[PDB]
Amino acid sequence: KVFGRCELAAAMKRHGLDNYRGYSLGNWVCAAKFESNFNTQATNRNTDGSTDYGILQINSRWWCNDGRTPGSRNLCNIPCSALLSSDITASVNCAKKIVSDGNGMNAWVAWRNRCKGTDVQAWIRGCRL
Ligand SMILES: O=C/C=C/c1ccccc1
Ligand SMILES: O=C/C=C\c1ccccc1
Ligand SMILES: [Cl-]
Ligand SMILES: [Cl-]
Ligand SMILES: [Cl-]
Ligand code: NA
Repeated sequence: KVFGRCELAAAMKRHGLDNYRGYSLGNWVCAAKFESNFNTQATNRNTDGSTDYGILQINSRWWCNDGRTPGSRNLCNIPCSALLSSDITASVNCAKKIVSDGNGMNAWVAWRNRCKGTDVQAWIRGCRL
């Protein structure tokens, strides 16, 4: 599913991300924009052989099982395919664990590089939510 901007914002808020661990909704929308262009089906292979899945490009190195990342962990206790669903629940719940693990949203390098420090409220401006 490719979400619209405001549509994703709404969904994220319904699933409990608005201000989760102190990160406003525009932070989460901005991260999703640059990780996946709001596409739940996004995947990208990392040169080491792990893969990133879904709207928030969650990495099989640590967070999900895809059967093809030697030595990895599955801390969210889910198949990586769950992160590709049109329903964002699995991605949101796993993101809550990631953002809680000590480094906040810096876990998403693209958030650090393209969202952190910017006017992230622009991502939710005007939305009905
Ligand atoms: O963009 C880099 C890699 C993309 C990709 C996506 C799914 C599996 C393998 C590779
Ligand atoms: O507030 C702006 C609406 C959409 C959009 C465009 C670019 C950046 C943020 C959001
Ligand atoms: Cl915001
Ligand atoms: Cl594996
Ligand atoms: Cl933090
Ligand atoms: Na894994």
